[PDB]
Amino acid sequence: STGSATTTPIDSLDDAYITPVQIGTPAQTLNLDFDTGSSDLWVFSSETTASEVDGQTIYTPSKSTTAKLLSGATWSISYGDGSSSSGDVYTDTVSVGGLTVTGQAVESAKKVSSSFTEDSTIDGLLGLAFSTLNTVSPTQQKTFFDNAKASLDSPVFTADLGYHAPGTYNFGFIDTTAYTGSITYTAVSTKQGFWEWTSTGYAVGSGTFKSTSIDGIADTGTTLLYLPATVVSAYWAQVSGAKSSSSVGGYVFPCSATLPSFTFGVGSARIVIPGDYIDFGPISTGSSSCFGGIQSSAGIGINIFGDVALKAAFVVFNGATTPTLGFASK
Repeated sequence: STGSATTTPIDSLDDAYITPVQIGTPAQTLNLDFDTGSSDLWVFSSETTASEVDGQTIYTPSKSTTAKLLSGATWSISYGDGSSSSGDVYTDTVSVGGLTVTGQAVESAKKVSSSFTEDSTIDGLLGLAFSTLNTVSPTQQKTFFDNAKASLDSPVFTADLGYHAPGTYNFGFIDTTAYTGSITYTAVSTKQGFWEWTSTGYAVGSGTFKSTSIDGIADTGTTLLYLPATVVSAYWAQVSGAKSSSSVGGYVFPCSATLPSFTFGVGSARIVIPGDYIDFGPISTGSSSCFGGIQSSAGIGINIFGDVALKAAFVVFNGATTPTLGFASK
């Protein structure tokens, strides 16, 4: 089997991407944030504290003839941005782009933190990291991909995120029309439960490539590119007037700037992030200070190849017995 679904930016900045997901019988379609940096499929629901729902579409398990309470199971998750959610668990039928999993754990939110409430466009998350990170207790649950894998034509999914445009998540096949040149594959460590890999270096604009190992995760659920402070300083030094602002919470730059590109290495191959992808717009409405899309990972404890990086590539998440990651230009 295979599946193919379109993923759409939630706003004009590509802050996140939503993909329609069918849950239950009859189908209830929710728009979920596919997140290769976590491993829980959770939704706003009929159980979510009413004051914490503001415009989201909810899953109502009592209206699904295939929903079953997973008795005794609870979940609770906290994300890198400080947001969180928690609740109980159902199993139900879940389909993405024509690919169906029966008995998928659907984690129903009883509580969500303010950032989730405030984002009316995201109805929940669909985790695509390794199932070892799943938070369900006392019986850990599998991701949608893990459940689908054996049925797939090939044990893979691909992320093809758009810049200010829709893109695609495919399951079970590699669309050879969706990228240019060849796909370069690189080793993955699953030791921390992430799609963790080592970039071979970087360049800023038309500058020379610096060969240096940068361990990090491929994370579709993180907006920005978070890299070591040395790398980030080298990038922003090429933008007149750019500076790190403690008050804002990162590097800002004059909105009148033209940003240089940023290149990262994948083996001997190179992925180029155009400068425009690094512009996240005014820090506050009407400001002439703009927020940068490349930020320091210092104090996160890990480097994160988030959407800024991933949307410059066609990315293969290869879930073979020994997982790997592939990157192609597009």
